[PDB]
Amino acid sequence: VETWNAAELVAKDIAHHLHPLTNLYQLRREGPLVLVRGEGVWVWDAEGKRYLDGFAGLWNVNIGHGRRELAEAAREQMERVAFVPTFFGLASPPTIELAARLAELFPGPLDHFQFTSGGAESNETAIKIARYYWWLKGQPERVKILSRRMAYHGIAALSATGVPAYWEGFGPRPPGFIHLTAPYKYRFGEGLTDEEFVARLVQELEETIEREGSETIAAFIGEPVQGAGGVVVPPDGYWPAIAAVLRKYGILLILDEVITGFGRTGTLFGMQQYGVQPDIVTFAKGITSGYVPLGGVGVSDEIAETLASADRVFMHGFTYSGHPVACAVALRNLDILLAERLWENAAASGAYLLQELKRLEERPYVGEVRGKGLMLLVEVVRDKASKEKFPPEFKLGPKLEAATRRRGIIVRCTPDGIVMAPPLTISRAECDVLIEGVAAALSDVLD
Amino acid sequence: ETWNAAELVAKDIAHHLHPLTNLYQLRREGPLVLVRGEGVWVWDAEGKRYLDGFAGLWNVNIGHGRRELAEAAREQMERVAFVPTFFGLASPPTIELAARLAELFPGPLDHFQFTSGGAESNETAIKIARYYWWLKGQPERVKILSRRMAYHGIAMGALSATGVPAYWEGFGPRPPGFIHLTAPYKYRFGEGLTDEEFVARLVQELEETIEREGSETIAAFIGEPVQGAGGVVVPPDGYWPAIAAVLRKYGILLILDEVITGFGRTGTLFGMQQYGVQPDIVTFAKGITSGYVPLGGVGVSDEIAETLASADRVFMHGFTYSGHPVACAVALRNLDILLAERLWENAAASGAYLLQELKRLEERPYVGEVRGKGLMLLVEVVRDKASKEKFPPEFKLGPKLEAATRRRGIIVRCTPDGIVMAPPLTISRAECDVLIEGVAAALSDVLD
Ligand SMILES: Cc1ncc(COP(=O)(O)O)c(CN)c1O
Repeated sequence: VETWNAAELVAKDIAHHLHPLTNLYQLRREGPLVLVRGEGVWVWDAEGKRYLDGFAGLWNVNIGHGRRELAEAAREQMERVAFVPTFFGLASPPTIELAARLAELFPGPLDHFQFTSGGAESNETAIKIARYYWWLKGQPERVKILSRRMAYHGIAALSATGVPAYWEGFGPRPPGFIHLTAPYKYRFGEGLTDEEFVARLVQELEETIEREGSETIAAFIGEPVQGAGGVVVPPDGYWPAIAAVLRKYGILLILDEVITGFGRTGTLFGMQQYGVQPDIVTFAKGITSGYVPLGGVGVSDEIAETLASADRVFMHGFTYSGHPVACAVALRNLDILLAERLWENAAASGAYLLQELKRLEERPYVGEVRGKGLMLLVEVVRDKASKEKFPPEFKLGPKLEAATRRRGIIVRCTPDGIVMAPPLTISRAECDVLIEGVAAALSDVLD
Repeated sequence: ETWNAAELVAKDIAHHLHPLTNLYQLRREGPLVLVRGEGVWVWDAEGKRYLDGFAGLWNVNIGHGRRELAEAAREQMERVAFVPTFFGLASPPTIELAARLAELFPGPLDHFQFTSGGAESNETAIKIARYYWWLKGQPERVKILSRRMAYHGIAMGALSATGVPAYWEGFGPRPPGFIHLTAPYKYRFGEGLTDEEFVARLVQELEETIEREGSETIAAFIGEPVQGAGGVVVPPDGYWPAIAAVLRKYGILLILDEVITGFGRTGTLFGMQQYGVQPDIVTFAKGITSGYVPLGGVGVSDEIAETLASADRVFMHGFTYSGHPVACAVALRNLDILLAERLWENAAASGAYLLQELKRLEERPYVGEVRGKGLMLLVEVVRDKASKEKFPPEFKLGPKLEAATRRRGIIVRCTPDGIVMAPPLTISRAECDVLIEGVAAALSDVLD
C-alpha cells in the first residue's frame, strides 16, 4: 500500500511546477490537487480522498485507469526496444502495424498516416500538409485556413483555434487563418429552425469564400463536435452542407477528431456520426487512452500520392513521431476498445447523462444542457431571459471547481459552466454519482 | 509478435507517411525496419545488426534495453497512467521531476513546465518570454533573435526560430517577429580569423542588429550551445560569454536550447556548464528519458516565474500531455542511471577519442573538416579541400552515404554535407572503433 507525503508534494509543486492552464497566483496560495492512483473512472489524491474522473483526464482516458494490459504492452516494447525513429526511412513494427490498422479503421481512402505526440502537433502537421500539397500542385498562394469561432486546435494550430483568451499576451500569430461563426444555436441561432440556421451558416461560408477567393484557401479545419470551445453540438445537416460547399470549391477538409475520435461520440469516429469524409483527419488522446502521448494525421490516397510524387525529402517531422512504445500501447488500447465496443456504452451512458442532466434546466441559473455521446456541458447563466453570464468578479469557474472537487468530482469548471467527458466505460451507477455531484456543487455555489 | 519482414515493408510503403524521408524513394526502396535494441546495437527485421551511431535522434543517451525504465513505466501505468497538470492538477512523478530538475539545473532555473517534445518546449519558451514582457507592460517586446543554421523544431514559432531554409520551403507563411543572425561557423564564415577576431565580428553584428531593430522590441534570443541539426557548429572560444553579456546589456532574455546538448552529451550534464552561461529560460527534450517515453520541458528563472505568478489570471497555455506521469517516472529512473553512471564523463572521453580518430579522415582529399563537441560529431564532405565546394545535388551524396553506411552495419545521419554521429553516452572503445571503421569504409565506398 503506497503512502504519500501530501504536504511535501504540495510544497515541491508550489516551489517548482509551472502548471499549464492554471491560475499560478491561485496555485501558490492554495496548492495543487495531487492525484496518485487510478482505477476505471476513479482516482485518489495524496490524502486518500476518492474522486470520479468526470473529465477522463483531458477527454482522453477512454478505456479507464488501471489497465494492466497497456502497462504490460509498454513494458514488453521497452524491453525489446524503446525508441526507433520514423525519420530517414526508418520504422518499427508497432508503428507500421498501427498505420495499417488505422487505415482499416478510418473509412475510405484515409490510408496514409504520420504520427505525432499530441493534438497540437497533429493539427500543425495537417495544416502544413495541406499548404505543402497545394504548393506541390503549383498553387503557392493557396495557404489560407478556414476555422471557426470557439474552435480549439492547439496552442502551438493556435491561429486555427477560435477562443481569443488563448491569444492574449503571447504576441503575433501565424497569418492565413479565417474565422467563421460556430454552429452554436443557443446564442447564434435564436428563433431559427435547424434548417434556417444551417442555411445562414452556409451563406456565411459562401460569402467568406467569395471575399477571400477560393483559390487562396487551402483547407477548412474543424471538430465534428467542438470540444474545448464549449461542447457545441452542430445542427442537423450542418456538416453535409458545409462539406458540399468545400468540395464545390475544391477546398480540403481537415476533420479534427482529437477529442471525438475513438468512441467518445457513440461511434468510433465523429465523421461516421455526421456522414462526412475528410481529406485529412487529426487524432490524439484516446488513441492510447492517455497512457502514452500519441497523436497522428491521416491523409487520403490522392494527397499521399501527390506528396510521394516529389523526388525530394519531406521537410517535416517531430522527433517522437511513431514512437514504438506509444504505438504498441495504442495497438493494445485499440484491442480493448474494439473488443468491448466502448462506443456503444458511450452512446448509452451519454444519452442517460444528457437526459438526467437536462433536468437541471428547471434551475434558474442553467441556460442550456447539451451533449453528444460522452461530451456534455451545463451552461450556467445569471439570467435565462437575457442569457447573460456571471461576471468575472463572481469567479464562477473557481467556485464551481472547488465545490465539485470537495464533493469528490473532477469536472472542467469554467466561467460558462461545467464540462464533462467521463471515460467510455462509465456505468449507470457511476453516471448517477456524477449527476448528483454536479447538481449538489451547482446548489452549493448558486443555491 | 507475429510480424514478417516482407509484410512489414509492404504495409509501411502502403500506409506510413514517414517524416524527414524521401517519400518517392521510400515507395521504390521501402523502409529499414528496426525491431530490437541493446546498448548501442539495433537489429533490423531480417536479423542484421547495426551500431546506433545516431542514438535514434540524438536521444538514446543511456542506450537501449534498460529494464529499469521499462519497470518504472509499467509500475506508473498500473498505478495511474495519465494525470493532467492542467487546472492545478499534478501527479507525484511530475512534482518530483520538477524539484530534481530545479536541483540539477544551475542557479535560479527552478520552475518547470513539461511538454512532449523539443518543438513544444521551444514554442512554450517563446510564448513565455513574450507573455513575460506583456505582463511587464511592454507588449511591443515580441521579436525573437535566432541564427542561421539553428534548428529549434518545425512547428509553430519554433519553425520560425529555425534557421535552415529547407524546412521553410513549401509550407506557407510563418509567424512574424523572428530575426536571424549569422551562425558562428568558422570553417566557412571565419576564414583567416582567430577565434577572438571571429567573436568580435559576431558581437558587432549582434549589437548593430539590436540597434537597428530596437532593443525595446526584442523579447529574447534563442540558441543551442552547439548547433546540432544545422551541422554540428561548435562555437569559437569565448563566443557565449560575449553574446550573453550583450544580451544582458540590453535586458534581452536568453533562451538556451538544450534539447540535444542536455543530459550529458557534451561531456557535462548540460551545455550551459561547458560554455559558462546562465540562461533565463532553458528548453530540454530527448535525453531526459533517453527516448524511452516522449518528454520535454521548459525551465525558467525565479524572476520570470514570479512575474508569471503575480497575475491573478489563468495562464492560457499548455499541451495536453504536459507532465505525463509515466514520462516523468521514466525520466526519474533515467536520471538515476545517468547520474549514477556519470555518463557525461564517458561522453567526454569517448567523444575525444572519436574526434581524434575521425580527424585522421582529414587526410582524405574529400574531407573538408571533422568537428565535434562531446558525443556530437560531424565529418563535412567536400569535392576538394582547396575549393571547399559541396557536391552538387545530382550526385546524391546523402542517399549514397546512407546506403553505404547501412550496408556496413552502421546507422548515422547522412546529409549532402556529410556524416553526423550522435552515439549513446555509454559507447565503449571497441564500439567506437566499429563506428569509426564503418564510417571510413562507407566514405571509401562512395568516394574512393
Ligand atoms: C535543438 C532542437 N530543438 C528542438 C527540436 C525539435 O524537437 P521535436 O522534434 O521533439 O519537436 C530538435 C530536433 N532534433 C532539436 O535538435
